[PDB]
Amino acid sequence: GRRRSVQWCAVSNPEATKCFQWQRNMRKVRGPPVSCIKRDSPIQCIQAIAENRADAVTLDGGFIYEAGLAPYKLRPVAAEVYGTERQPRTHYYAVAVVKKGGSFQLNELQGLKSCHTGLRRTAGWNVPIGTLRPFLNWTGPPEPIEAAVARFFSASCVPGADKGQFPNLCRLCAGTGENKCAFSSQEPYFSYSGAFKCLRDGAGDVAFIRESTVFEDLSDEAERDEYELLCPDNTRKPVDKFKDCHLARVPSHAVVARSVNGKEDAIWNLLRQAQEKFGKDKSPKFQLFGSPSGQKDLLFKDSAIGFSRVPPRIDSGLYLGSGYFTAIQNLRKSEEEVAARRARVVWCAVGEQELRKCNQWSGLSEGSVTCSSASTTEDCIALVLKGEADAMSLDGGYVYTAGKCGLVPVLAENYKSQQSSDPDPNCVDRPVEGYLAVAVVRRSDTSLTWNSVKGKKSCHTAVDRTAGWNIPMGLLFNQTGSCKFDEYFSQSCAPGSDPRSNLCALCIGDEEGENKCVPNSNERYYGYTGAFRCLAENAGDVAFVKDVTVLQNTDGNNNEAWAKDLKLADFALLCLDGKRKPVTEARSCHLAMAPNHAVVSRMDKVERLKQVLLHQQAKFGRNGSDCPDKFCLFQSETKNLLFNDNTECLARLHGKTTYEKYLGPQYVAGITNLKKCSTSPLLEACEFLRK
Ligand SMILES: *[C@@H]1O[C@H](CO[C@H]2O[C@@H](C)[C@@H](O)[C@@H](O)[C@@H]2O)[C@@H](O)[C@H](O[C@@H]2O[C@H](CO)[C@@H](O)[C@H](O)[C@H]2NC(C)=O)[C@H]1NC(C)=O
Ligand SMILES: *[C@@H]1O[C@H](CO[C@H]2O[C@@H](C)[C@@H](O)[C@@H](O)[C@@H]2O)[C@@H](O)[C@H](O)[C@H]1NC(C)=O
Ligand SMILES: [Cu+2]
Ligand SMILES: [Cu+2]
Repeated sequence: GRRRSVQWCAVSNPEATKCFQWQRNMRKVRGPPVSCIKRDSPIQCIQAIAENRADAVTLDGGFIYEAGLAPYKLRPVAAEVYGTERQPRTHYYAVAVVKKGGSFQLNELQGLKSCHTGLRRTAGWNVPIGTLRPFLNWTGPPEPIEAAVARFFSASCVPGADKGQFPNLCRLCAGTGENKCAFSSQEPYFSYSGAFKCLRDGAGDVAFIRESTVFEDLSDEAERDEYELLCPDNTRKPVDKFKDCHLARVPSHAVVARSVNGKEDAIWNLLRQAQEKFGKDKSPKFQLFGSPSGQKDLLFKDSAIGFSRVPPRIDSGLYLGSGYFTAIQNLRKSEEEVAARRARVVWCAVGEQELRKCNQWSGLSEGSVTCSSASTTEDCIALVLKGEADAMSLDGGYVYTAGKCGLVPVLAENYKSQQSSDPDPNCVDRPVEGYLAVAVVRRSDTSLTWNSVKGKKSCHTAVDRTAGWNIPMGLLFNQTGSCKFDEYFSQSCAPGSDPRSNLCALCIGDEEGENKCVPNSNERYYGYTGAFRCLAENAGDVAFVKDVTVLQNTDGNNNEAWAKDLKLADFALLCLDGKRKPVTEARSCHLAMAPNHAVVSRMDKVERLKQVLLHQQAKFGRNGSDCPDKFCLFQSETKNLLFNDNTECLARLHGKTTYEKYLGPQYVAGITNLKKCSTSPLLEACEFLRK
């Protein structure tokens, strides 16, 4: 396993030949070993990698999609970089290239002849087709969209299209015989290069390529002046005006490997080196990013400048981006099924118990709300990226991270006013006031104070929640200035921590002693109530929760047996000034103000999410038209499932529609600062995917 020699998969004769020369300058620099396997096509390459007969292959976005699917489940490990040394970029522009003289806009291509890089390819098929869907009058399954494309343009070249079913798609392929319109070099008109040629040769009226092809293939620059682009706003502009004129901005090709025992480091090292020795202009012996006058893009893209390593949290789905990923699956959808999905809100539920309540809510939503699930919040943030889930209510800590992931706050949870209104009929426009983070202890614990909580046992909501962690740990951090957060207290129950750390030391898992230290309600000590249960059961010595938590859980405010007999007066708060106060004085005895939990989504889901959540609260809200004979959206009672049980309503954001503006300057400064002690894999994945 983990390495030795990495078997690359060639898809061509001249790829094997380059793969073989590579094999050789490598051990001849006494570098890491690359051995080569052969096949006729990208999927044979995908099958091989999956049946362990090869380890890697650089695929186009289109095949990364394909490759991620079962029973493959292959992962991008390295992305190619484009542009130049410092203007390096892991993405390109799908453009629509035409010759000057004609005037016909991208809305005027019906009956035109077209040249495609190849079926299933990003700029060549996926985008241009996904872009003109409107005009195609397509019926939807089971009629392949190919049939609709074949009926749109007069004749086309699309390497890989079915000759037989789809005659016209191959029509202008220039290959000879069984080679006519094939997904290989045997076809003069394949890939970015063949497709531009098709255009050049008069064969096609439009070429659906990458933005660099005309610069890579037309030397004299007055030669280049014979083309222009078709902009999406039904315009025409210079081939160099591509940042202002492109169909899409897609992810660069990536090297994919198995995601089980994939030899990811074996692969990274070999790439890391080769790129050193033989990368852009260095060591003539060989050239990793160049192709013998005959061929083009052998094994990798002509003129790539290196590789960029794909952080492990990333999969096909996250690799592709929701926009794109979703776009490939919509090509196998009716414009009905596609509009159904759009109007529908997919909720992400953390753990089983929230799913139950989700199902339940779903059942009563008149199909507006459907449910999704994951075991952690982070996993739930990822399905929203994948466009596979659409929203969840989150604690401010996570709003930061989703935020970095590009999601935006949509509505915030509203709680019992500064004692402003009554069952405030105006709780949709009442600006939020955030909640109070506080440290609680047993009254009994006289001697315990702010100043001497350190090195004792702590109870936390979970790692990365405002009250529960950011605040307590950020304040202490600001003193000692240490990153060894597992040395602040002797033992804790901080769910979502290393089950092996001291920080999980006091977690109890589920009713069966399993699920211990998990960051969901199946851990008995998880969340607000859990953190408090931790204290009241003398597991921990302080509990980091909010004030309302003690109220809500004592004096038959909570009927769980754990909580029954607990009386408010038995607990106290710890002030930053070394004093101690009673739970009623939290307004003057709290660590800080936490921002209200907020519901986050993709920008594309916003207005509709708003509409649905608003409609739906009207019916199962606090004083809810169906609440509570039918369903109380805001109750799980003592569990804060999907929403905090104390939500008066979901209110409007008063213009703070950025994680930054919502969370505020100081708050974000602070998380960042804590984030450097260490970043989550998700934050790592989102940085990578952000540049
Ligand atoms: C796409 O549809 C438009 C209009 O949509 C409908 O056209 C109706 C007339 C019915 O047949 C519907 O069932 C149909 O889908 C079509 O206009 C368009 O192709 C037509 O363009 C043709 C070329 O000029 C022309 O022969 C027709 O006059 C024209 N529509 C009009 C005004 O009827 C379809 N484009 C396709 C299928 O690619
Ligand atoms: C947060 O840090 C601020 C900087 O002063 C602290 O810096 C340490 C290095 C140490 O010498 C301490 O004297 C200071 O507390 C500080 O002025 C703020 O009071 C700090 N506390 C909070 C939680 O705000
Ligand atoms: Cu490509
Ligand atoms: Cu919170």
